[PDB]
Amino acid sequence: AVKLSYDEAYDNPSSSLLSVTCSDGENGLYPKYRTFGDLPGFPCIGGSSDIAGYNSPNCGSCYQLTYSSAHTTPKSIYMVAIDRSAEGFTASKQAMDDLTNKRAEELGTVNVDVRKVDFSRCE
Ligand SMILES: [Cl-]
Ligand code: NA
Ligand SMILES: [Zn+2]
Ligand SMILES: [Zn+2]
Ligand SMILES: [Zn+2]
Repeated sequence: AVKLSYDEAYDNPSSSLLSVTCSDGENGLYPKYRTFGDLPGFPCIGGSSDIAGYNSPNCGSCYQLTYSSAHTTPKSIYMVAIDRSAEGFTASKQAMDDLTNKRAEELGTVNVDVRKVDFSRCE
């Protein structure tokens, strides 16, 4: 497993793709997507340590993140990675609340299973 955290920066649909690591360049997401809210499956977007820096080939990849709660059955979300995180993943608060049944703030950071999946799964 890997760590999943959240950051409410990813909940603002109006933020520019120029504000994250996966800005422009061959692998960047601007100008195809101008703002966060243009991303497929917004607000299920965020950062990953698989984004090594500018122009990473992992920019725009779709990750299935699965949380197995102590108190309920498994749930997955599908996150588009657009930004570097220094370790593991950092999603929107809405995405982490979706994953954990509204416990993002309470938990802060959870362990998840991760698989890179087809981009269609984030659509
Ligand atoms: Cl990973
Ligand atoms: Na709060
Ligand atoms: Zn990875
Ligand atoms: Zn570590
Ligand atoms: Zn495909």
